[PDB]
Amino acid sequence: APRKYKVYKIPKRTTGFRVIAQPAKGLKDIQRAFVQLYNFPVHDASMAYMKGKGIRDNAAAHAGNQYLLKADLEDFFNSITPAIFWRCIEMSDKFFIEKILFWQPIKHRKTKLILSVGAPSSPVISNFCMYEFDNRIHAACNKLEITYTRYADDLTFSCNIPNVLKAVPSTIEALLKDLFGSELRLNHSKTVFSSKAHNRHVTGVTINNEETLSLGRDRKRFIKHLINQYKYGLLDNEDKAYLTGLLAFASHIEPGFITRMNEKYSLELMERL
DNA sequence: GGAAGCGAAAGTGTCGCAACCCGAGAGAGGAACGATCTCGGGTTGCGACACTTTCGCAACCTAATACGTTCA
Repeated sequence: APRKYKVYKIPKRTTGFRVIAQPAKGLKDIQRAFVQLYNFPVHDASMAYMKGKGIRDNAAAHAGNQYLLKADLEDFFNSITPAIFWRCIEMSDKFFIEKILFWQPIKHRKTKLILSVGAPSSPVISNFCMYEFDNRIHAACNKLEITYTRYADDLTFSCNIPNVLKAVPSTIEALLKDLFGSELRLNHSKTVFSSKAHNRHVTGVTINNEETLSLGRDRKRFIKHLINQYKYGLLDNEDKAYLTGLLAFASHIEPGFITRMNEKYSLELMERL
């Protein structure tokens, strides 16, 4: 149900906590069944929370560009409400859909209905809400030779032609106010411009100055200190599993790094882990 | 959304301090009746605070889960 959620805190990698609301099991299954019953329109540029297309593809969409820009939607999930969903459906019996889809974080606000990050159905509705937003933004971008993707609160644009992304921020805002009234809003504090002169990266994947995806020198040094420790067996159980997971991540994003690590010490060492 | 306590921002009220008036009063200095100089109550102005009010920061999480990573 809308109130059938459980709230908790998960910490942050630097300081502070984040508040999550995982649904109950029965409504979890009900919303999964609803997701299966009707598939929602989704734009290709939304390379997040879909089969196959992962972080690597979203970051590689901008590999072959030298000027990078992006903005972060302010309070993405919690802004979506019944009105946004139904306007999106109309633009292209219904009360139980409202009940199943949404969350009520306040005991008194029966109408304060929003998507939670925990909800397994939240990704599908989030992608569905911006089907025309992505349509128009990508149409404009490709009209001006701009590659645009969105990793779920990370609207990324890239291009090679100088002084074109400058108008893109404003564009975004305008379109937003046409589509979702004035409810969902951008985060002007996070908007970042970068070039081949600074530290570009999309969704955590670094983009080096040679138009290839990379783990970044930071990690490439961190999980090689970890490997040098494993060489002398100075890790632990959880730490060793952490190194294994990080090596798997580096294999997925930058297989060349794994090959070079193998050449560094051996093949059997990484088969062991 | 927001408790508990605290403080910012703003607005209104208090209240010394000053300015000024208006009678009194001993008595110029020489001519009587007394200019001037003061001693007081008392009223009004006038701005520096002092108090009153509202806003807004952000604690908390009967309903989870519990191989390791990444990423919203």
